[PDB]
Amino acid sequence: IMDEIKVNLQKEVSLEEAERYAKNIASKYGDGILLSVHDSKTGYRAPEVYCCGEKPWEVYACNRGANLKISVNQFEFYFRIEVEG
Amino acid sequence: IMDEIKVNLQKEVSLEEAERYAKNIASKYGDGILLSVHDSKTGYRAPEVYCCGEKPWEVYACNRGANLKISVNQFEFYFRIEVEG
Repeated sequence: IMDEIKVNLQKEVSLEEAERYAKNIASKYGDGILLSVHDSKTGYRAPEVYCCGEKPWEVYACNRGANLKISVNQFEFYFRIEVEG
Repeated sequence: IMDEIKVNLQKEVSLEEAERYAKNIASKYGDGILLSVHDSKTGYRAPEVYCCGEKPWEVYACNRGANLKISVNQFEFYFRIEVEG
């Protein structure tokens, strides 16, 4: 469980457009290290993790200290927000 | 129906804190004119519109050209985002 931001836009978005939207939001909180992405419409994920097993893109991100989930329509982006501290 | 951003934070937020969070997000898209606010925990709304009838704070905002709804935990903020166009 991490902080979450869910964006629902009336227009359709591409992966690139959604990522730009997500990175723009993340940037208000610090240095946004994008760890993983998932497309809930197509099943696509990055990095290439398949068959291992339940939501592997999320498990991957959480194991790398993900602390902010940003969804933009069908896309979910998992960030580690780094701060100067 | 307008574009929506829903923020779910692990920490508890005050009205002032939630408004600051919302205004900060809105600012990436243009000049954020805050039209109305509602607290879903207490029933509080601004401006002072009561008994008129279903979600009057939302009706008020929509009649003033609200185009972005930002929720921060229990709070909902309705903005008219103005652009230079």
